[PDB]
Amino acid sequence: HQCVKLNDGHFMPVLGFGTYAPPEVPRSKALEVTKLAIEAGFRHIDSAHLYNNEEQVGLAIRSKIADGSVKREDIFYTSKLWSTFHRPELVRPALENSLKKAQLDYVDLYLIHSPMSLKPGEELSPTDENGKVIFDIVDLCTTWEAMEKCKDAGLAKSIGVSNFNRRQLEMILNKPGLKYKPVCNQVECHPYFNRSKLLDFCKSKDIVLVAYSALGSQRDKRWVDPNSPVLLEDPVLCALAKKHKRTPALIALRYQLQRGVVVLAKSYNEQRIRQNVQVFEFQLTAEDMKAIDGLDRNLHYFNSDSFASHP
Ligand SMILES: NC(=O)c1ccc[n+]([C@@H]2O[C@H](COP(=O)([O-])OP(=O)(O)OC[C@H]3O[C@@H](n4cnc5c(N)ncnc54)[C@H](OP(=O)(O)O)[C@@H]3O)[C@@H](O)[C@H]2O)c1
Ligand SMILES: Cc1oc(CN(C)C(=O)CCc2nc(C3CC3)no2)cc1C(=O)O
Repeated sequence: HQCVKLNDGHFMPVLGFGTYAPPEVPRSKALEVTKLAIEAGFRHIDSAHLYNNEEQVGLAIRSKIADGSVKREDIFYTSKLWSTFHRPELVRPALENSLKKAQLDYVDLYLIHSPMSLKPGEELSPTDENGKVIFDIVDLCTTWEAMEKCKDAGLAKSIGVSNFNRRQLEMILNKPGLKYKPVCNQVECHPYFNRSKLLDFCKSKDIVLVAYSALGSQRDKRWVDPNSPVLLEDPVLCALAKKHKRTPALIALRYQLQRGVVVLAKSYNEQRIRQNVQVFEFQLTAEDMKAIDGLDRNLHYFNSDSFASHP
């Protein structure tokens, strides 16, 4: 197991547990699998207001504190500001609401979930008469200032962003009077979309890149074309899993660790959850890393359609 030091001095475990499940999955499952993830050795847990599970993820964390398995300081908990709450006066109340649902006094990391802003309101996915998502226009530098106040208040130990491109990161990094840089940029990253350019940019600014859909996404029918390639069926990943006596998923997770990327892995299955912690047990060679680097195909499992159809 291991951690990376963030640019604000805090530490982030390099393997994180992804908690999103689609709305057809009962919320009782998020509670159960987050306990399993902690039992298996995960200490970084990634949630969000969008996921409609912070109450269950927080109950799981509290349960594993109460049974003496971990202390609160051993757990790195992430939440995210949803895009209906970008207007600066909504940022601290959104964080306080997440804290009240999770029954936590602070989050380890609070992220701007997306640079695209949506109409303020109670709906996650506000839509007009024609079924189109209603966007909003917000100066994200003001959103960032409100996030910095949340860190100064102690409600978030660290603050960062998600789904930002280089230009959007530069807008923050170049803001006059910037007090805290983002510690991370959590973005889609896997061998079919390896983000090498953004990764080199983030390294030059001491910003950690955190990979999501590192196992190729849940292929949710709302947004993923069934005809897109299945990452875990890739022949290179399969050959490398055979060389190492591992699985394609483990190859995909270890790839990110060796290139300096913090990696998330969602699983709601006890055996796969426990399997993913084995990413610390083996190593890819430089040749194996070059082969995986050759898989890049600019394939995005997440695009603009992923803002719609959240009930
Ligand atoms: N906008 C954002 O910031 C953003 C976007 C997307 C995701 N995320 C975060 O990143 C997390 C992970 O991304 P993701 O939800 O797209 O899923 P993922 O980590 O790419 O995983 C995809 C699927 O892999 C399967 N899996 C896991 N371990 C496996 C193993 N050892 N062997 C075979 N299959 C395995 C899981 O199925 P089973 O459950 O059946 O095991 C999972 O549904 C999310 O849950 C969320 O926390 C953030
Ligand atoms: C279940 C779920 O859905 C989402 C979708 N969102 C809000 C994103 O920002 C994804 C990336 C994205 N890029 C774009 C540009 C329009 C091309 N549109 O969307 C995140 C999660 C999660 O697990 O966090």
